[PDB]
This record gives sequence, C-alpha cells and structure tokens, in this order.
Amino acid sequence: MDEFEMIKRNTSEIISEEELREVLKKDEKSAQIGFEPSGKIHLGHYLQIKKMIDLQNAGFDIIILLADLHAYLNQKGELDEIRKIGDYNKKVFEAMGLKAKYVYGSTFQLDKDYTLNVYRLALKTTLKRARRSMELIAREDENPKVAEVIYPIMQVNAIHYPGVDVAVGGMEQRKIHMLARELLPKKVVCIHNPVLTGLDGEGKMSSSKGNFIAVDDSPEEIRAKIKKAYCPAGVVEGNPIMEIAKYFLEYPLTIKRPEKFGGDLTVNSYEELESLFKNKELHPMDLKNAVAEELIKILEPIRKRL
Amino acid sequence: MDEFEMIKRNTSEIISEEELREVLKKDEKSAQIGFEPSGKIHLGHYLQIKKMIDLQNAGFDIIILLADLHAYLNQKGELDEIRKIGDYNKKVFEAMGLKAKYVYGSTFQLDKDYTLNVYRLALKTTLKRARRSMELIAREDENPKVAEVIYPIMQVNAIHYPGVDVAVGGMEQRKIHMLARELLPKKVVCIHNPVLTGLDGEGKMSSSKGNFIAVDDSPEEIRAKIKKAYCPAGVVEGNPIMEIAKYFLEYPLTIKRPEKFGGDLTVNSYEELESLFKNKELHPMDLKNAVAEELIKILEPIRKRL
Ligand SMILES: [K+]
Repeated sequence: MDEFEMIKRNTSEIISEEELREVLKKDEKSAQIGFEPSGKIHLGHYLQIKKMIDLQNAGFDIIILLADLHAYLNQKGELDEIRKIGDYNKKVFEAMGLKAKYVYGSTFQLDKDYTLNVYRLALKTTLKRARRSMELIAREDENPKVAEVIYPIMQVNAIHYPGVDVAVGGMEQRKIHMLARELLPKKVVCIHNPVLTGLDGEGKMSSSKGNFIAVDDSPEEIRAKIKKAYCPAGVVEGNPIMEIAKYFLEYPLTIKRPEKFGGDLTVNSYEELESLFKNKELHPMDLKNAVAEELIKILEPIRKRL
Repeated sequence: MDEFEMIKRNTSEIISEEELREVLKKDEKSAQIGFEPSGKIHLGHYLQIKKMIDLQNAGFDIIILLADLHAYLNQKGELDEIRKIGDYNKKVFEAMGLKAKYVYGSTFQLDKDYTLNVYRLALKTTLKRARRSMELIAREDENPKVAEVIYPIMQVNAIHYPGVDVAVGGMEQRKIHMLARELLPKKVVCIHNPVLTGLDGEGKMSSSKGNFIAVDDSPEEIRAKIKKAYCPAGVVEGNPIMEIAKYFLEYPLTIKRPEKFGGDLTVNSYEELESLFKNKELHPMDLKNAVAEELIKILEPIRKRL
C-alpha cells in the first residue's frame, strides 16, 4: 500500500523523495523512461517496465520513449526497420501490462526547435561534466568522438521536451539525469532502478551479450541458463540468481529438498532467503532449482499472450 | 593574366593549388566564405571580400554565408534583429563591388537533414581533432563546453551543404578546413587568407573591441586612427600599417616627404617600401601619412556609395 512506497520499492534512489511526495499530490502527472529498441526483451527491461507500471497505477501518465534515432546514426537498421523492432517491444510491454504512450525520438529529436535547444544546452555543458556522464554508460572509445559528448545533452533535452515530472532509468543514467536537474528550468524527479547483473556475473544483462533471460524464453531456456549462471556459496553480492529473487519472485517462497540433504522450507521474505544463503544452509543448486521453477511461473503470463 | 596567379595573390596558402587549377578549368565553379553579421565592417572583411571578388572574376559564383545562428546562440541578437545587421553588411559588401549570393545559416543549419549529418559527422570527429580546430580561432575556454567541439563540425557541414568547389577564409580556419577535407566525400580547395593585424599590434583588427579602420570611416577618423597605430621603425613583422601597405595600396605610390627629411620617394614595389622602412630610411611618420591618405582615396568610393 501507499503509492509512495509502491514506487519506492526496489528502487536504487529517488532524486528528492520530497519532490516526489509533491508530484504525487498533483491530479495530472507524467513520467518518462527511454528504451532503445532491443532484439530481445530481458528481465532487465522487465525490471524497469515493472517500475513504470508502478507509476502507472498511481495517476502518472507513462511515456515510453523509443531510441530509434541512436540506432539510425550508430549504424544499424533504417528507421522503418527499427520501427519494426520497436513495435515488437510495444507488444511485449503491453504483455507486461504497461498502458503507456510510445514515441520514437526520430520524430522530434531532429526537428528545428529541438536541435536549437540542444545546441543552446551545449553552451552551458562542460566537456567534463558531459564526458563523466557517458562514463557510467560505456568504457570510452580509444580516441573519443564529439558525438559522445552530444549524447547526454540529447537525452537531456528529451526530458525537457515532454515536460514530464518524472524520469525513470537505471543507475547508469544518474549523471545525465543529474545534468538535467541542473540544466533544465524545470527540475525533474528521477527514479533510478538498480542495474541487473548478467548471468555469468559480469556486467548488466545486456542482450548485446548472451547472459540474459528473455521474458519470452521457454521453460527450458530458463532452466538451462540458470543452471549455468554464476552463483557462489554464501556470497550474495553480485549473485545474479539472488537478484532475480529480490526483484521478481513472490513470497512466501517454499523451497524443496530431500530431508536427507536439507529439508523443505518456507522463506516468508527475501531477507530471510538472503540470510540463509549467507549462513550457507541454502546450497547454490537448491536456490537455482527454486528460482528457476518460480521465475518460470512468473514470466509465464507474458510468454503466453505472445 | 593567369587567373590562378591573380587569385594566388595575397593568399597565405591554397590547400592544393593543383586542385585549384583543375577547378579553374570547369565552367561551373562556386565558392563561399562565411561572415558573422558585424556592426562595423573594417578592412579585416575588406582583405577577403576582395579575394572573393577575384574568384568571381575567374568565374566562381560567389556565396556569402551570414552565420546569423551562431550570432543568435551567443546571446547577441534575436534572429530578425541580427538579420537587419547582416543585411547592412550585405550592402557594404555590395558597396565593395561584389556580385554574389547571400544566405543566412538560420535558414538551413537547423533542418532535419542538415542536423542529421552534423551528428553522423559527430561520430567521425575525435574530441581533440575538434578542439585543436577552434584553438586557432578564439583561444580556449577555462571550462570548455560541448558547443566548442560542435562548432567545427557545424562549419564542416556548412561547406558540404551548398557543394562549393572552394572554401575561402582566414588562416585561423585552416584546421577547421582540413577536417572538412578529411571528412567529406570531396576535398574542397581552401584558399586561406592572411590575418590582418589590429592598429595596436595586439591581434586581428577586431570590430569586436577596438583597433580597426571601418570602411565608412571619415578621412579625418582614418587619419586619427592610422596615426595612433603601432608602427615601430625598422620593424616590419607585426606592423599593421605595413600590412595595410602590402594588402591595399596600389604601387607605385609616391610617399610625400619633407625635403629636409630625405625628400619625396617613389616606390614601385611593396618590397622597396619594406626595404626602406626596414633600413630606417622611411621613418614611421612619413609611412603612416602616405598610407592614411592612400586609404582615404580607396575607401571613399565605398564610403560615399553608402
Ligand atoms: K509512508
């Protein structure tokens, strides 16, 4: 209960909890998040779309900004082709239960007045504050190009443009997001989501790699990908399987196993589960077994309506 | 005649003379130079609106580009405001005897397509290669802004846009130009010009703060300005007066002179005068005089034509 808490839940931070308190009181409020069209939609996207839904059920008008432009320039399909990848992402998000408005930056991000403000913003954005923004995202070409410093003021003006009250994004975007706070006349509330550690235990669950779990993958694809997944003893920090637990599973969870090698349990909460894994009583295999079967029932409704 | 040698005249360099030649062969050849609307139009502009004329006389269809947008951005005027300023310059350049095509950057540099290529280009411009470009133009900025490194590519696509065969301009522009040459399908021929020094020897005569002889200056003002001008005997390098001698006076000119101070002289080459001034024969005073009077005769045609 408490719209505040529901939005707050599982977030990594809310730039000004105070400002959100106020936004909520408004009878008309908007929140926007951006997604570049992805071939496969993984738990990483789902984690966030899930958060968008939160704001959805709280009076917020959701806007899912589709970054097809970046794909255009960055040598990838043609816009028409991208539209097709992106309109699939819509079918998925709708599957997740996201009643939002979808836009393609490729319809406003080049228009006259937009470019103008962008340039305008460029006058008040230090080469440094900009670079450090993009620092969180990717590592930084051998020899960096001008486009890299432009990206952040592009994303900035994309928050300004709609005039929304809230911006959602993973923690990679806090720098850019903070630039927006300091540069736009309208300070926007930012809700950042934790990043999701890939299966092999490296970076994010980027589909630009192969350590992800698609919201559509078959019950087999899941069981497989999980049994391989990185998941040490006692260690919870960095543990992919443990995140999947903290952010997607419903409780009270009841994990099984022969009273010979353990004993069936019932972790009414996650902290509860975490503490076990820390105390060692819950072997990595039992966890995977539990998460797998569970994760499967959860992502089930989505695969279905697809 | 050899128009190549005509144009070659008073040019700090012609990036690819051979290419220039290949150009002169064509029937349809065009070139453009760029100017930011200015209140006072001093000899600075003159040195080049002249060269521009040489190329129009070789056949090159002239194109002037009043970068009213840059001017806008730098919190100067308000487009339509600036507009009238540039349109005044248009008149001054016309009162200088230049047939040409006049265009405002604000009318294209903000178009989807144009902006689109700026970004494509942004992926091809290293952060430094971009910075080292502006450095020759206007020093550096304590806390550089993305605007700085965006301008160069903003100028590159400015050569591309019309598809000019040659890009005229000052030497501060050399490094910007190379870029346009290294990043565009064709390799425009760049005829860079000397950079006229201010009457105090501190730099370029800048309409933007001080030292300069504005074309419409009255004989009397010209005399008062040329007199105060830094011009040390024997010193030719740096001396603005001498530059004015070199780039504007027709030879042979008869430097009027006190019978008892050496007596009237008649130089048939700038080299004589140089030789003279260097050897301390032509004292600065007699020099400043022969020059001021001579300028007043050349500018009058333009001055009164207004
Ligand atoms: K509360």
